[PDB]
Amino acid sequence: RMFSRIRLATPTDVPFIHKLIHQMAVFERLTHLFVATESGLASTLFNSRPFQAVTVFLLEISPSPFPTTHDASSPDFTPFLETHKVDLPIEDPDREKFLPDKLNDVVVAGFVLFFPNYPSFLAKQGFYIEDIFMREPYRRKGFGKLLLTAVAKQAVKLGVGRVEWIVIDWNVNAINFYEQMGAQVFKEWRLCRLTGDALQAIDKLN
Amino acid sequence: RMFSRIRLATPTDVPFIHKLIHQMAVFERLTHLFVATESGLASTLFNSRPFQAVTVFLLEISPSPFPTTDFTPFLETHKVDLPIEDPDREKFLPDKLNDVVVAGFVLFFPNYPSFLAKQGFYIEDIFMREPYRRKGFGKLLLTAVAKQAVKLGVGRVEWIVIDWNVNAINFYEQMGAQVFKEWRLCRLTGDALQAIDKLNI
Ligand SMILES: CC(C)(COP(=O)(O)OP(=O)(O)OC[C@H]1O[C@@H](n2cnc3c(N)ncnc32)[C@H](O)[C@@H]1OP(=O)(O)O)[C@@H](O)C(=O)NCCC(=O)NCCS
Ligand SMILES: CC(C)(COP(=O)(O)OP(=O)(O)OC[C@H]1O[C@@H](n2cnc3c(N)ncnc32)[C@H](O)[C@@H]1OP(=O)(O)O)[C@@H](O)C(=O)NCCC(=O)NCCS
Repeated sequence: RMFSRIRLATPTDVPFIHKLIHQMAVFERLTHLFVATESGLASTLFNSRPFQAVTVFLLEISPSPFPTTHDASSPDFTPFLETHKVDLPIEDPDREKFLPDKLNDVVVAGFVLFFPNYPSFLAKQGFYIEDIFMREPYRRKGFGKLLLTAVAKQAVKLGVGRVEWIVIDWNVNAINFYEQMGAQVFKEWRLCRLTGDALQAIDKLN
Repeated sequence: RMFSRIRLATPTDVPFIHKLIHQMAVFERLTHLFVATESGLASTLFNSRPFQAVTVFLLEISPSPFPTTDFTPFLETHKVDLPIEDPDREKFLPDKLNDVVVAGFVLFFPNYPSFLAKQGFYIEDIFMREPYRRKGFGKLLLTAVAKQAVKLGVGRVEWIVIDWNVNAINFYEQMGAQVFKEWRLCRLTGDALQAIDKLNI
């Protein structure tokens, strides 16, 4: 029997966020683009109230109950706490890198990083999910479903009209998860990008 | 000679923004998804400072110079080859008695290229009305966004395109954008979100 908590990330979680994004870059065959540093994440992730700009939920797992929220401090968000019967003991070789406190038995298992977007045809704010990821030892136990559900629940609270993200078409396992969650994966849309260098080249135009 | 100005939108520009998004929906053959109202735009576009959240630049054209000018409007001038026939002109005048016409727009907001660990921008809409295309104005709109990006330390700008929109793809590539083959868009609709929210966690 296992316990999960979905909570907002704080500055103390930067090492875990950094490592999770790195794992994403490995999976997406894009380590050459991964230049993120802990210092860069610390400088950019926590300069607004949650949900108004870039926001992170972390999913934690423990064999012990978490402290109960009892009385909320937050106007917007209280952690989601759930109990689980999993059919298999978890072998997690990276556990030591994902402990918020090395003296407590709470492990960061996954995350979602998202921010407001704007579906213009609706004239409403939405959310965009930039990252959603469960570390390998914790997959196929319903945890990814909970991370996505947490975003949806916050979206409803805030009157969000749509959530979007992107996927590499060759990421079959992720696509299957998204489809089983009720997402549509479009055939026709393509991503366009101006890199930092491309931006500099335009800025030098007379 | 024609003169252009790229400026921030304000609440009085909502009619023009609404009509521009409608034209985008017609162009994209997605009018069935177009349910934006002027009311909705007014309530959602102007709740934060420019560049902190959803932001709109409008491109205006005039045969006369504009009054002398975080953000100052971008002003440009050149000699257009031949006169412009704009049948919708009367719907795009911020002042019905002055010769300044809204010709296009870009609607964008901060995003977060996580592999860079810094903010970027996403362009939700970039559009020139048909009478004003192929005259360099789209280039000016995208240039304005890129210049503001560099000023603010933005790491990357992204947007999406339909695969068979070869003319837009050509424009984007001419401006130095990469148009990727491998990425696909994923979506949960508002109704889907409501249903998912029935799970009491
Ligand atoms: C996409 C991702 C976030 C999903 O996270 P997850 O924790 O595995 O997701 P869940 O366990 O909630 O759902 C997985 C599936 O289990 C099933 N499932 C749902 N609830 C479940 C539960 N309580 N117990 C068991 N299975 C469950 C469903 O079939 C669900 O959909 P899918 O099989 O089509 O994917 C995760 O796989 C990931 O980070 N992937 C990126 C890396 C990757 O995909 N690598 C390639 C692997 S081959
Ligand atoms: C048209 C649009 C792509 C660009 O705006 P624009 O003002 O027309 O673009 P510019 O005049 O700045 O074009 C700059 C360069 O991009 C390329 N380009 C622009 N529009 C092009 C088109 N329709 N076909 C091919 N190349 C094009 C050219 O190289 C052009 O330079 P040139 O005119 O000296 O050859 C876009 O902003 C728009 O609103 N289009 C409507 C929706 C759409 O996707 N249309 C596609 C066909 S109109």
